[PDB]
Amino acid sequence: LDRTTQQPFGNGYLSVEQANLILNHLPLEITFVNKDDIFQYYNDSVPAAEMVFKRTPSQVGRNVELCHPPKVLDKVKKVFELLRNGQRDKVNMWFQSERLGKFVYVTYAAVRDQAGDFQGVLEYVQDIKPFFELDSEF
Amino acid sequence: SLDRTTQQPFGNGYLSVEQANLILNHLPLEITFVNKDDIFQYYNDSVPAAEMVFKRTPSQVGRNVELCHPPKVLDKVKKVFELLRNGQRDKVNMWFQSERLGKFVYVTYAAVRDQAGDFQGVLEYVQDIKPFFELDSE
Repeated sequence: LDRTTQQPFGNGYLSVEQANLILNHLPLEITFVNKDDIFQYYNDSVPAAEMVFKRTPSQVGRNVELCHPPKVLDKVKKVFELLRNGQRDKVNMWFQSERLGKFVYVTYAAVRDQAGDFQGVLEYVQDIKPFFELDSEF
Repeated sequence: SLDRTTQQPFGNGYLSVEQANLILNHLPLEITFVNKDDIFQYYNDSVPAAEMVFKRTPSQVGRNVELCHPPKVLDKVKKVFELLRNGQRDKVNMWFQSERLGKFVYVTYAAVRDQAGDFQGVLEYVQDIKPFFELDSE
């Protein structure tokens, strides 16, 4: 079976089954938009009810501009352009989500191959609030 | 069969193996995976070998975890693996200052389970959280 067969990944091996589990057990909302600006993928780690940014099956396969409110589309294009052109490797944003009780840290990162060429945009969203609560008497 | 560059389901959409591998390498985490047979299978390629918080080498891949740590580190690693496998906790976290690396390191060991709740191995991911301490002000 193709999904259970061990394949080279990073510095060792994983099957597709294991690589998928790994992506689904990281504490991040992960999305990937390919070099044609097509929204291809998001992981399955954070429960839907706790997602900062709504992603739905319907968005998969569509151009990225459908993942973001229209009023904000100019800012989305500027980010994708800067990553694509090599002006930036990452663009970051942070804000408090009152509804979720999360301190949101957003990264858009250019995905580049070893030759340094553009292969798409990886977005990952993390709750960093716990990192401000490490020192606890409880 | 399926080659490494053809799209296949991952998460809530699609990735090729090449793309899933690129994503794992672009995340801001040093990742290692040990399977349910205690074999250290995999670590990502996310920082140069000489700059890793927890050095791993290709020589260690395919080896039982008991060969991948000195005796004193290993006893603690074993107790962590037991807690995770028995479903007592889903995660174990540790953190410490690394003046060597200019990093404040946050370590997570996580149980990797499928949707049935069955044990698939242990996922370790290491992050530098020092950069987040600046965002206290905002």
